[PDB]
Amino acid sequence: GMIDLDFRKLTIEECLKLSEEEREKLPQLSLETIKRLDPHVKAFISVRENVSVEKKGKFWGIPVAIKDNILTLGMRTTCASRILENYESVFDATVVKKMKEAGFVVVGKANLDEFAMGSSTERSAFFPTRNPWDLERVPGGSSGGSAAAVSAGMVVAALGSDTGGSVRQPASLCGVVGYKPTYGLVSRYGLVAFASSLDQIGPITKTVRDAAILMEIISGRDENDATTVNRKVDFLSEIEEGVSGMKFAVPEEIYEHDIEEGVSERFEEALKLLERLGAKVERVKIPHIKYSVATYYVIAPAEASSNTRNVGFGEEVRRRIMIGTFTLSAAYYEAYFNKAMKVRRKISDELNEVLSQYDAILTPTSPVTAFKIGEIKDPLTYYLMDIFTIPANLAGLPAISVPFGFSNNLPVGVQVIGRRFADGKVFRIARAIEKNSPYNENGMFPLPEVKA
Amino acid sequence: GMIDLDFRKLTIEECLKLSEEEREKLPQLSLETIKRLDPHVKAFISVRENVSVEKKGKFWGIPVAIKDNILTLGMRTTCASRILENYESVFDATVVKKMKEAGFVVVGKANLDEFAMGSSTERSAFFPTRNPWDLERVPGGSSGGSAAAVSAGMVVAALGSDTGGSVRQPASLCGVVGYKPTYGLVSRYGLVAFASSLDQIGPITKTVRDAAILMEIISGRDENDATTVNRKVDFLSEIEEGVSGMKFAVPEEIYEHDIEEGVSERFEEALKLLERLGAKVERVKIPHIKYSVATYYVIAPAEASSNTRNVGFGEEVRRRIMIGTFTLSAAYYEAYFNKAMKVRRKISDELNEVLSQYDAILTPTSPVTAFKIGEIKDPLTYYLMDIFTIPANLAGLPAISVPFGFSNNLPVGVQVIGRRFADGKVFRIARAIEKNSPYNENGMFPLPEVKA
Repeated sequence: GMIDLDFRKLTIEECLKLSEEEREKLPQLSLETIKRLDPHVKAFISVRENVSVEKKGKFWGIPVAIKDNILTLGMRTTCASRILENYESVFDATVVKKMKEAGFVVVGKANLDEFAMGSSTERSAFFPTRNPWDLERVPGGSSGGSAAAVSAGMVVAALGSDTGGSVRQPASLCGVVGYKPTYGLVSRYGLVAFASSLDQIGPITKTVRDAAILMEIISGRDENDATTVNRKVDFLSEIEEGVSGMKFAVPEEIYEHDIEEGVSERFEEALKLLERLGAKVERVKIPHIKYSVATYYVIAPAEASSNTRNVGFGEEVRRRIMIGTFTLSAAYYEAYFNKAMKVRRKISDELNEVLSQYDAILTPTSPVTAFKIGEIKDPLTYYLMDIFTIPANLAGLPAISVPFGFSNNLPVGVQVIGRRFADGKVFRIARAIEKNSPYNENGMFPLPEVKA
Repeated sequence: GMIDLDFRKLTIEECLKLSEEEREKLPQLSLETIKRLDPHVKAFISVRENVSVEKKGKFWGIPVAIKDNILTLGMRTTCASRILENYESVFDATVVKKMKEAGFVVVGKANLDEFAMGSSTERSAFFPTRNPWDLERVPGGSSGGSAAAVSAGMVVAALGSDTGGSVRQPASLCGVVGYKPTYGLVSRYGLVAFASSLDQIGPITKTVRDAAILMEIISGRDENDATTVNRKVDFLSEIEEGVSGMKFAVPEEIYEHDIEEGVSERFEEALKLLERLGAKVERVKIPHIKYSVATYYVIAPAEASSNTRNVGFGEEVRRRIMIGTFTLSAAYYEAYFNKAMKVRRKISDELNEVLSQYDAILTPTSPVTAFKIGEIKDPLTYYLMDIFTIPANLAGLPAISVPFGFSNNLPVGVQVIGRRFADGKVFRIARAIEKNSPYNENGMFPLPEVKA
């Protein structure tokens, strides 16, 4: 329909059907929605100056948020760090150039864990972002600002970054779609990143098709990023064709961890839905998958490190211990990086073996729904939040999180993982889940209505 | 003989034969020797006020150094930290009470790595200690000040502390005897320590018998340290009885690392000497011994943690990474402490299996001779300096380092490791090596003569 009946609910595809008059109001209406909702959600670090809308590109006028570790003209890029509070790149990341050339309007920069080092957005130097479904709770992370902004309807879509789950996991916790493409499909030129072998930029959206559309836009060879491939992948063409006759694998490992009961229940229902649509679902055993998290935590940080009062006894001891731990960790990386890379190859091989016989691997995106801000102080617990998302980064595989109902009144995500360059199939499977979900209305997952 | 012919060369047993007049001069002569030599060696953090010599106790007048992580009346205990530069315990550690009751005179506090966290003494907050055999070089650590003071002859003997080699290794590098007793024989009450399951205080001496004598003094049950055992061990009685008919084990693992050639050569000669004295020497395979170092570095630190310019981007990034590494290490300890303890039990079991069939295990104390101050910056290299000493702490076993000639004009140490509470046998084996060494004169290893 041609009229914008509720800006918060708008998808990219609905925007395309708006009359020109209604469409040219979108960037301003986004700014107004941010002004109303962001004092509660705290998704944004900065917003743009409201300016004339260009009617250039197919996707002209459509407002989007960009995670603030992605460099942008016009607005500062803080990486949610105090030291970069006033930093201006005067330069657009390749993915931002692409978005803007397609017509999208970057209305703001979204909050993140400082330097993208976290899983809940609480480590932002500025403030925590709050989950639109429950403002006491985390939106996940590190792309929490981006997921919260989409969920709350402040923007139509967003970009985040994903090293070990940081697009998929916040999308899961906020009840929106989060996509991480095959390694090599999206330029990291303009991403302020500490792990070259693991990161992709990915879209966060209100629908599965909207994520495929952004993938069509941001993907492609970039001479400024030598990791980008020349292979063209079609994300959208087959998206409606369903999953009848497909075969899906579920890792036994999922069942060997005590996850949130409602998350388990939602996941089993998704599996049953897939069987009703004419697919088969089988448990598989992936021998080295249990080493994924430990392997990730050698490689990702190894990469990062290679890119008057009668007081003070406590501080000095803590300092010495902290400096000591740092030097010891350096030793560990030296002793164990090569072995971690061998284990990474092995995990990757085993996943490719599974994906030679099955169309995709299915897991819950997260073992839990959104936890409270200030709730998780246990280090081991915190670092296990990416348990199910990490393997796709290790193996360079396409993976999507798609909402599938609720647990404890909070959104649950289901993850589809495909073989390298099978992004189109991943999107096709995800779309079948969304279209047929008993928790969606007309193939669309509910979006929360934050009180102004 | 009754005359002190050269203070630097004096042993505890020689002191006992001095005339009263010559003996009462020792504490003052120690202070004078420190004044002359310590500007070059830098072994001491503090020295005592020269006072009247009491003639009480069998060992009256005999000057000794105490590592500055051991609490002492009269003098400050800095732990080689700036924050404790002016700290006074007003309290003697149990081992210091024992020493003083026996008559020994504590003339000074010896330098160490700050809070005993190191293997070369270079991490002293105050200054590095320098090897008396070559002042460009490290004395080892963390008890480097104590070993250097004995070697240089500033004192007759000293006490250090040993968590993963920190008595044995500096003794090895300085060409003196270093002893680490069976776990449970020596009180840690008054040791400023971060690892309860691994640490013993031990003596550093000019002769093997002098170390047995100090063990007789400092050992014993202490109600202030519940880890101290009631079992009495005789260190001295059998010390002269030799090794004829004994059987010794050499771990195959020694040969699977590229160690300093001269260290290997000295070690093989010690093995041959033992066979000439009527013992047999056999290589053994200890399956899990290769996991010792990794296991140690989970447990010891786990324990420690449980006890205007347009500038600044670099510092903030380093800070974030350092804080990040610290939290991740905490997660690691949480995930892996119990497993490390299982591997520790296994290593300990295997060592006990070896020590049921062999009288002792023999290794080089160190894979290298003393390196240059400022030379070792590689973390992995640095943390491998205790490769051969760590296992005795893991298994709670008695172990001694005894000098056996030189490599690259620097002292080499040979290590004897015994079964729990077989300290007397360890001393007996070590004494046979010293007595018969082709590098000793009259059963005594040369001591370096630092130029005033």
